[PDB]
Amino acid sequence: SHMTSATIPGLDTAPTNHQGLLSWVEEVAELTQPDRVVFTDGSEEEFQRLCDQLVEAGTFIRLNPEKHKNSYLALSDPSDVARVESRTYICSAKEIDAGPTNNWMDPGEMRSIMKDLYRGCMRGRTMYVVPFCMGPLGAEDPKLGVEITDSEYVVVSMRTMTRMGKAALEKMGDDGFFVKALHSVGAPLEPGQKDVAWPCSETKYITHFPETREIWSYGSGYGGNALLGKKCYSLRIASAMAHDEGWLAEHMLILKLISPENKAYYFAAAFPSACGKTNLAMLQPTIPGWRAETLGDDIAWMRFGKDGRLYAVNPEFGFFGVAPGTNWKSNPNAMRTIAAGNTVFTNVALTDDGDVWWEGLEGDPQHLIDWKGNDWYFRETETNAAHPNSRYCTPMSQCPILAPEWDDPQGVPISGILFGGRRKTTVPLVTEARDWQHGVFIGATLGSEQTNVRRDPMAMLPFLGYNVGDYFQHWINLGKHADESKLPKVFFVNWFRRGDDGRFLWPGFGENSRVLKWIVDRIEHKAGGATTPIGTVPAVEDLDLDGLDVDAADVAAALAVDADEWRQELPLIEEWLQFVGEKLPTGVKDEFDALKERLG
Ligand SMILES: [Mn+2]
Repeated sequence: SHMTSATIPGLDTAPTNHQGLLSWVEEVAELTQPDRVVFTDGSEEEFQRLCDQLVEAGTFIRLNPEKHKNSYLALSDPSDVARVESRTYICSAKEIDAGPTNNWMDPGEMRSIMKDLYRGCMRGRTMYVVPFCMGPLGAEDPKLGVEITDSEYVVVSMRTMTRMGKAALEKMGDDGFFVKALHSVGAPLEPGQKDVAWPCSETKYITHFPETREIWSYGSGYGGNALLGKKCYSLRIASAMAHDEGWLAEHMLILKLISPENKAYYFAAAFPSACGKTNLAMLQPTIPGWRAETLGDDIAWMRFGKDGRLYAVNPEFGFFGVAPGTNWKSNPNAMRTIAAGNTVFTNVALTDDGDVWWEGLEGDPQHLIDWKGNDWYFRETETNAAHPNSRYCTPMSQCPILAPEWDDPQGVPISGILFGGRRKTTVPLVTEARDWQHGVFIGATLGSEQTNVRRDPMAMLPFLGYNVGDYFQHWINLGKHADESKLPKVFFVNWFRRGDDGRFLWPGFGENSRVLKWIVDRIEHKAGGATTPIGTVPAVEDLDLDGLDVDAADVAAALAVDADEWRQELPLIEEWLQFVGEKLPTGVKDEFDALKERLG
């Protein structure tokens, strides 16, 4: 029954221009034994064809086209609802090169385990070969990939999340380099066996081989486990490339802010989860003459341009956002983007009229079907209607405030890099770094509230493709060798400081634009601030609070730098720097010492 690649259907009609790709596809098909092989072209006719099959398989139902044209709801297996960090591996030749923020295993051992799993794993299934491009195709060195997958769901979402298909394949030419990304849901089928809507396995690996730029995923069909451009390529493999090639692959939103001068400023901002970064990516300023547009709300790739400035590009093509919490009052621009359809929803609730719902959304629906397919009732059912990690997957191009520069292969010049976290105490509403190296330290020690303070350096804690210490050194190296006058200024923002009584000291949301105005003015040298031990921090009088009904004492409190509180912060930072291990750069330890000395 085992078939040689040459006789596997679809391989006789395979594209032959690129021999390395073809040989690789043949090797893989020979191992996994799919029923047939399909090279995807990313066309609209292909998209509707795959969707028809997804509807037939029960993976998708078609949402009411009158509310979301060309849109679908998928409900997953309850065991497969999120990225699985403990099953995610960086398999560098040496463990130290994975480092303490990563899960390591010897690459020889990992390959032996996974190749065993892959043997015959696609029996009964179509194997798709999915070419794609991370970033605009017109780029200089475009980052190409090919995902092999046995998941039709994966193919369709990859079409939205990356520039997938014909164009990317042609960009590969006849011998062009590309990231080899392999994926299987690990649910082989017998001939004639009825499949399930959402195949997956209890056994999962999301493995990265940094030296060869390869990704091997098995067992999950969900999000960042299976859409291999999303985190695997965009951050983990890309950070390794960026390390070797002198650029930065980062977990940052990209915001375009326009002043009453009609001058545009571009910012890259890194937050961990639970800091409302999507709200910031799609900011609507509350002060006259200021406007904002978005270039992305997840990944930014930054590279020096001819003029010595850092330019950011969004390597992705779609939004893959967390649904719950998204609503008209807090994020009308996200809702408008979703309203235009072409969206795949995963694990949200279904309304009686074929619309969708999730916790946080307006409407008070009286009855819903929940993410497990069961009846749900307003003010009665005690389980969430949508899964807390449910998703919408939507084209970026239909966002109403998308900046026209979004698809420019050169990217946009970055004036400011922002780091942020949630802190009840200690950390001011906004701080500017003293210089680049201080800024690196500010990013490297990014703290955010956990169940107590979790350190999530540059918001990259679960996403680095190599040693966190070397990563800090890389940041240090890029600044050292740059024109200092051209580097982005670095800031730390905390929208979430609280009074002792638990009040929010800063109203946030749209009012965050007032902080961004200060940031713009600082960049233009048009604003002052206090020189504190932790950096430059504005006083209330430095901020534009005009038109804002707020207690000035609350804003002063949000901006305070208390030396006692920061002396208590020091051993927390010190413990983290020790955890960074032997690769902790001296330049980062220097900034710790300098901060400790300035505090006294
Ligand atoms: Mn993310």
